[PDB]
Amino acid sequence: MRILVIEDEISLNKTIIDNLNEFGYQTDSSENFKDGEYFIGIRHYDLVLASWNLPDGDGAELVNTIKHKSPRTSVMIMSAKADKDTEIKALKAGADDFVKKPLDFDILLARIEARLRLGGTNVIKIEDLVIDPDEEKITYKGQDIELKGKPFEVLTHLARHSDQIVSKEQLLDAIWEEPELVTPNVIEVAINQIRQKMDKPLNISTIETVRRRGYRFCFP
Amino acid sequence: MRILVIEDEISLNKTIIDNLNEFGYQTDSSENFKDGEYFIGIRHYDLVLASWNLPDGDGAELVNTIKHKSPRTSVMIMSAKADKDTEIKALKAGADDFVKKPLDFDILLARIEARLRLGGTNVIKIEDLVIDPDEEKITYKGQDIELKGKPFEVLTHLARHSDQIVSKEQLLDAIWEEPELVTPNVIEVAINQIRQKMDKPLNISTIETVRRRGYRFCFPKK
DNA sequence: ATATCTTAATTTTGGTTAATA
DNA sequence: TATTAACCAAAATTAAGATAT
Repeated sequence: MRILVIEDEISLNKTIIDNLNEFGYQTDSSENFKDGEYFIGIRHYDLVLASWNLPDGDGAELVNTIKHKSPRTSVMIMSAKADKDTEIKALKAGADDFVKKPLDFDILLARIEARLRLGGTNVIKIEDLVIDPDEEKITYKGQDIELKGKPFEVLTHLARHSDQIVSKEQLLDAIWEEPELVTPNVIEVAINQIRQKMDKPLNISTIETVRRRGYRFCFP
Repeated sequence: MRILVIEDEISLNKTIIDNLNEFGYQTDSSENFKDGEYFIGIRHYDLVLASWNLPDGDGAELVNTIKHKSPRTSVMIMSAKADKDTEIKALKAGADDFVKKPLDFDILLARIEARLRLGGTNVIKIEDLVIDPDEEKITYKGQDIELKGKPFEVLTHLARHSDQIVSKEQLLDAIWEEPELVTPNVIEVAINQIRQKMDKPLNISTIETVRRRGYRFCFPKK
């Protein structure tokens, strides 16, 4: 999952990115609405962390622009003014969460994880398939599967986004630090790794390929 | 601190106790050497203050006994005989100190504090794991683990920077000398011995490696 | 034709094992 | 012992051809 930060204050923007990266997220920062708006046009972000109090934005337009271009991107607003009405304006403007500044980073990461779970649970438990992304483990029928690294991350991403196709660019954007540089075959070798150690041996078809579209996780 | 008072005079013994509790010492009292030894068997007292003059009058036989049964305990002897011989013959009997009566409870309290001061320890202790850097002793749940040499110092530096991560270079500059003339693999072979000796038989990750970051001590278990 | 799938080589990054200063 | 050399395992990544659409 890729997070984007738009903090006008220089020090805060940094601290946030460092904490987020430590957790396990891919990250890009912005200090401007214009600079932000460019990023959201080149890359896909799973969540955007923006300040309502920016010099070059009203907040409400910021939240509106992003949720129009990237309609599946989540918007979390941060404000030093956590007033009742400031919050309501943000949420009404299309924000998905509102947090007060100064920040509790332990609570932020929890909400970020909840927002990227897509309504799911932390441990993804479909049938006898159990993917614990936190301990990096996949178990089917009590039997353990051995998938690790990027290849495991596209599987959880494909599972968080089940019954939906995910373009190779989004998998790149979500999991690789510099998605533009890596060749898009990294994604295909990963899917082969997954299928080889899951779909092929366990007589199943978890991932489906859709030409000029992407891949789609299924468990029918 | 637990101090034991063996005094024949009840007057004083109550006074000795009252001042000693006022300072925050656990304190038990007696008037019989027999009684004293009993407490010793059941509990460990950091110090025992006792009168040189008692009905028993065993003298050294008291100091030598207390030390024999419980050697980590100190013996301070109280007497109203101030003669040099009394003092000397008592200290030569094993007394760690000789105070005089009439008693100056102010001095008395200061001297007990000095006989009980522990000082500074470099020992690191976590759960069942204790790391004694001065004795080169790593014991887990009473089970000495055989880590020695640079591996030991590497483990120490990490523990001292627990949670935090230490670069291979930091470890090199600290534990090793002239880091410009050592193969960095020395750290890998060090972490291996560390894991091979402790992390493994202890069945709990001791050290964790972080990509391009190095290692950080991680003991969040038994 | 393109699109991707597989398999292989290569690179990176520590971990392991002995031997030998 | 402490230091090294050789060796292993793993991920990453890119390449190439194969195979499917």
